[PDB]
Amino acid sequence: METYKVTKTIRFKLEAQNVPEIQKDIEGLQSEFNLANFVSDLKNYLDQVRNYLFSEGKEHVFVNNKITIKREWLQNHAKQEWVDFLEKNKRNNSLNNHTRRIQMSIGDFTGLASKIEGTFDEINSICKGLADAAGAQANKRTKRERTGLLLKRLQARKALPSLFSLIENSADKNETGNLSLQLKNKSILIEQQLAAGVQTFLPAQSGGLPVAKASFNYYTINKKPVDFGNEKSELESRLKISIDTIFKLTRENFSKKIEEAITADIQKELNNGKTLLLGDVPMLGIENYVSLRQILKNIKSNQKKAFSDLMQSGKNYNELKATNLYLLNTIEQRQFDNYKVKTNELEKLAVKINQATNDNQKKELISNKQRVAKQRGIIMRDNFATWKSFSNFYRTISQEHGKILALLKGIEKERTESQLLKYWALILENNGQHKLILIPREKAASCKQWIASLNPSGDKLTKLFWFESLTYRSLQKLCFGFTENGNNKFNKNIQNLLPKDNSRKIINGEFAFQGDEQKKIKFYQSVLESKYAQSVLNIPIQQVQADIINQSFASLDDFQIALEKICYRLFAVVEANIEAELLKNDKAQIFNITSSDLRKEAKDKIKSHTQIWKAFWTSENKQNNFETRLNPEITITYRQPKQSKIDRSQKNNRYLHAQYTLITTISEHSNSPTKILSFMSDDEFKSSVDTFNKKFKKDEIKFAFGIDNGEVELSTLGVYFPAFDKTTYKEKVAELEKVNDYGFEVLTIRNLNYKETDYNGKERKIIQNPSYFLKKENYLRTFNKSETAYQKMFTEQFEKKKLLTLDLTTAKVICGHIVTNGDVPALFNLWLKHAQRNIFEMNDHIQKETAKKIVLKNQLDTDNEKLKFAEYISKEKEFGKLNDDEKMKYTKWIFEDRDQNNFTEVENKKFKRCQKIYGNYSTKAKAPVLFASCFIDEELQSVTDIFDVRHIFKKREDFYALKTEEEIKQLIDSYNTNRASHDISNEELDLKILNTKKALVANAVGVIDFLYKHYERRLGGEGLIIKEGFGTGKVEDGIEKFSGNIYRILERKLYQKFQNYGLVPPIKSLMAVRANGIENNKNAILQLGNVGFIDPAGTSQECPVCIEGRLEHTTTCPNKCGFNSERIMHSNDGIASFNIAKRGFNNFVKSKTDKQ
RNA sequence: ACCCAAUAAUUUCUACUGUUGUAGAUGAGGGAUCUCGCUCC
Repeated sequence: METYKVTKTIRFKLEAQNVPEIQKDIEGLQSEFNLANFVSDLKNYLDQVRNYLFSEGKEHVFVNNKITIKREWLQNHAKQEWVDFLEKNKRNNSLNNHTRRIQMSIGDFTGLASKIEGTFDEINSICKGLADAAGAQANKRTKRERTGLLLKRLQARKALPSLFSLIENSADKNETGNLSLQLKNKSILIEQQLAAGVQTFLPAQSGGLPVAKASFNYYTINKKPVDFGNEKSELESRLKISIDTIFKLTRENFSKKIEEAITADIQKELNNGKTLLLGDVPMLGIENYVSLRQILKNIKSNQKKAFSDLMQSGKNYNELKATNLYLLNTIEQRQFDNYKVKTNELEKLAVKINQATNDNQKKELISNKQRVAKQRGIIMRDNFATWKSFSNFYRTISQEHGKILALLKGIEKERTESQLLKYWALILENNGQHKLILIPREKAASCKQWIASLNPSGDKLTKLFWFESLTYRSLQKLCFGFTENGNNKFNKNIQNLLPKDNSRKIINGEFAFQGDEQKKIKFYQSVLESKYAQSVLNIPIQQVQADIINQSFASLDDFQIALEKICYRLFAVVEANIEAELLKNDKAQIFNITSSDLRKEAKDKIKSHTQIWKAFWTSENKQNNFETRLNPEITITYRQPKQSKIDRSQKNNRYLHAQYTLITTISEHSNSPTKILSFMSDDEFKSSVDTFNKKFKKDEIKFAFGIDNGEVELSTLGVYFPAFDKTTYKEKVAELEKVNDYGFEVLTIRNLNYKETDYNGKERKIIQNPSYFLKKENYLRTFNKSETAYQKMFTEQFEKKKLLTLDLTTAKVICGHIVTNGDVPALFNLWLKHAQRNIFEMNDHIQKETAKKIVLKNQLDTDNEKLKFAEYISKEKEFGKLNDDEKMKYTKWIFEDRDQNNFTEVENKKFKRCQKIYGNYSTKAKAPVLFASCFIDEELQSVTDIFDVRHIFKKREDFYALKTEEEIKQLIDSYNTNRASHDISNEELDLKILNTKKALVANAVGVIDFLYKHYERRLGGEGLIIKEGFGTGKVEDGIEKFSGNIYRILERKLYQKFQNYGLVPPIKSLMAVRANGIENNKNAILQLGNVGFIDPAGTSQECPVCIEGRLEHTTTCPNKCGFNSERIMHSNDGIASFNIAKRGFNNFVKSKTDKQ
C-alpha cells in the first residue's frame, strides 16, 4: 500500500527582533463598536429580508419559487445540488444545442428551499440570542465572554456571509418598490460593523487575528499598486444621464403620448435633489439617486398586474381603452377578443380541474391548462407591438448597466486582493536555527537584484534561502488574471499566442478553447516554450524541455500532475553580515522561529509536528525532489493578553503577554498525488470507491477489531480471528481458551489512592498522572530512589494481564504500555459537566414561578413518569404504534428484571426497535434520575408529568478516589439550588464541553493505533475495523446541536488518523458517503478501504458460542455450551464488541461472494 | 479573614504544574463551452 499526498496545517511561535513597520498595521486595525446599535440594525435588516424571500399566503409561508440565482452562489454553498442539477440536465440530454442561453431559478433545484429556510431560522435564533445577551444582567466578564462567543458563532462561514452572498446574487421579476437596493446597501454596513465587533470583543482567540500576508513566489508580490479611486470615478461618470436622452439610446419609435407618459412617470422623481442614473452602484453606497432600470421594472410590473386584473374581471373593450395602461390599451378588439376567449378556456379548465376526481384526469387537465397558458403567452408576446417595443427598450437599457457593473466589481475585487500581499518572504539559517525575514513590497526589485549577485552556496554556518515554485492554478492566474482592466502586464506579452475568431479578433479569455483539453495542453506547452516567460520564471529548463514540452498526455489530469510534480526548486547563498545588511538596506523585518522543543538538546523525542519541519531541511529530502514540500504562502497573526484577574504575581505562562503566531501548510509524499474525491454524483462515487476496495483480496485479512455502540461515555473494544470458526462447540471453546496465544498485554493500577512526596515537599498522586511513576527516568529524578527500589515499586504497584477485549473509556497509552484505568479525571469531568449542563437546561425552562421543583429522586417510584422516561428513550415513529397496555408492558420490560415476566418473542422484537440504545436501569449501574412534576408530595394520580424526566449522571463502581461520596451528591444538588453563585453562561459551557469530548477521543485513537500496529507487525497482514452504526448522517438536534455527539467525533478523528497510512480511499470529508444502503439488512456491509460499517441489529448479550443463550450475570453461559468469560474477557460487557467483529467479518466475506 | 471554594510551564488542546518540565493527540469541503442581459409559467 502506497501513501497519498496529504496536507497539514502547521503553527509556530514568533518572537520580534525588529518590527517597526508591521506594527503599524496592528495600530491601524483599531476600531469602534456599539452593541445596542448593532443589535437594532441587525433586527431591522432581518425583518426586511423576510419580505424579500418569503411570498404571501398564510396557509404556506415559503420561499418564492420564481426567484433567480446566479451560478456563483451555488458553487460556494450548494455544491451537491449543483452537481445533481447538472447531471439531471446532462444525462437527460436536455441540451440538443451544445451551447444555449441558459437561465435558472430556485424552484428548479430539489430541496433548496428547505435549506434556505433552515439557514434563515438559524440566523434569526442567533440574533435573538444576541438581543437577550445585550439585555442580560450577568457579571461583566461573563457578559463579555458570552458576547464574544455569540459573535464568533455568528461570523462563521455558514451564516451571515452566506445570506449576504445570496442577496448580492439574486433578483426578482415582479418587484414593485426598491427593497433590493436597500438590502444591498445595508449589507456593507452590517458587514463592517460585524468586523468591528469581532475585533473588539474577541482579541484572545487561541489563533489570534490576521494582520498581514506574505508569499515566497516572486510572481504575486511584485504587483505594483494602481490608483483605483481615480479609475473608479472615471467608470462611475458613465452612469450620468440626461432625462431627454433616455429614448435617444434605442431604435424604438414610441408614440408621443406614450413617451410623454413615461417622461411624466420618471419626472415623478424629479424632485428633492434626486439625481437620475442609468443603473445602480451598491459599491459606492449610492442613495437618493433613482435608477432608471428600477423605474422601468416598476412600470412593467404594475401595468402587467393591472391588465391581468382587468382580464380576470372580464371587462369590456371600451373600458380597456379608458384605462391608463398605455402599454397595453392599444391592442385591437380582435386581439382582446382572442385573449378573452383564451381566458374563458382557462376558466373552464380550472373549473373542470376543481371538478376532477382522478389523478390522471387532473394531470391531463393541468397539461391542457399549461398548453393554453403557453398559447396565451405566445399571443401576448407576438401580437402586442407596444409591449414588444417596451420590452426591447428595456432590454437595451438593461445590458448597459451590467456592463459597467461588472467592471466596477472587478476593480473592487482587484483592490481588495492587492491590499493583502504586503511582503516578500525569505528564510535565514544560523547555528542550527532558522529566522524568518519579510521584505516590504516596494523594495522587492532591488532586493531581488542584489541577491542574484551573491556567491553560490558555501560550507558555512550562515546561509540564506529563497524558493520558486510553479503550479497549474498559479500559471492560469498569471495568464488570465484580471485581463479586463488591462493591468496584467504578463497577459500583454503573450497576446500573439492566443486563438483568433473568424473576424481575426484575439479572444483574450479561457472560453476561447470551448473545453477542448487537447487545445489547453498545447497552449500551456507553447506558453512555457515562450522565450518571454522563461525570463520571468526560473524553472528547470533542461528537465522540463523533455518532460513537459516535448510530450503528450491523455487528459488534463496527467499534465497537471506532472507539472505539479517537477516544478519545485530551492536555492541558497552565503555571505558575511547578511543579517545586518538586509535590515540596513531593505527595511527587512526579522522574526525568530522558536518552540518549546526546538530550544532543548534532549533529542529523546519530539512532537509529531516538529518532526516534519526538521525532516524538511535534511539533506536527503533534497535528492528525492523534496518528498516533503512547503507551500508558497504564509499568514501572520497577533494575540492580546487575556489578563482579567486581580493581582500576588501568579507565574509566567502563555496568555500573560502578547504573542505573534505563524501559519503555514506542508505536504507529504508529494511524488504520488491522486485525484481527491469531493461532492459528486452517486454513480461516480460508487464506482471510484469500489475500484479502491478491489486493491485488497479476501485472503489478506488476518484479523478484525469491533468497536461497540452505547451512551455518552463511549464503550468496549475487542478482536476476532478466522481460526475461531471451528466445527463444534467443544472445539470452539477449546480454541478460545488459547488466550495466551492470541491475546495482548495490558497494565492495571492496583491502588488508585497511592501517593508519595517529592524533594520539594509536595504530594504526588498516581491517579493524577501515572507518567511520573511508570517512566524510570522521571521516577529517579523526582524521588532520587535507587533502581532496585524502582523495580520493587513497579512490580508491587502494577499488574500484568492478557486479554481479548478492553474497556475503551479509561484506556490510555503510556510509554509503550496500555493502561485500563489510566485516565479517570477526564471521564469524571465529562460526566460532572454533562450533569450540570442538563440541570441548567431544565431550570432554564419553567421560568414561570408555579411548581419549578426539580427533586433528583434517584428512583422512579411512580407510574406516569416511567411512561414519560420510556417516551424519552424511544423512537417516536415506533412508539406511536404501541397501545397503552403495550406501553405498560414496555415500561415493565425496561425496568423489571429480565425474568419477572415471560415476554413473547413478538413483544421482544417490537421492543428492540423502540429504544435508541440498551442498558440496565434498576439493578447494575444506579444512574440518578430527575423529574420536575412535583407541585406537592407525590401521588400516583395527578402530579402531571409534562414538567419532564431526565437521565442525569452515573456512579462509577469505584466511586472515585477523587473527592468524596457525600460531596458529589452535594455538588450536584448545589448546582440546582444555587444557580446564582455559579458564574457561567450557557453559551460557553457548551464550548467547554466540546473540548473535553474532543480531547478524550485522542486516547481512544492512540490505543487503536497502537494495537493495530502491534497486530499488523505480529501477523504481517491488514485488518478490518468494524463500527456499529453509521452516525454522521443523522440530524444531531437538540442539546446535541452544540455538544458534539461523541461517536460522530470519533468517527471523523479515527478516519483522519488512518488516512496517513493510505488504507482508506482519499475522501476529503465523510459527509459525501451514500449510506442509504445499510439500513435494515443484517447481512449488509458498507466498505470504505479497510474500514466498514454494519447495522445495529442488537446482538448484544448473545452467546458467542451457542448463539441461543443469554449472558446476564454469570461468566458461564446458562445454555450449558461450556463457554466461560472469566479467563478471556475483562467483563461480560466486552461481549458486545466480539459479536460485532464476528458479524462484520462474516459480512465482509459474504460481500465478495459474487466478486472474488 | 468560606465565597465572584477556578487557574494554573505548551504551535494548540486535555491531565499535571515551576525552570533540562512529563504523557497522549493535533486541518482547514473556495474556481471557468464566460460574462450580463429579454418575453412566457
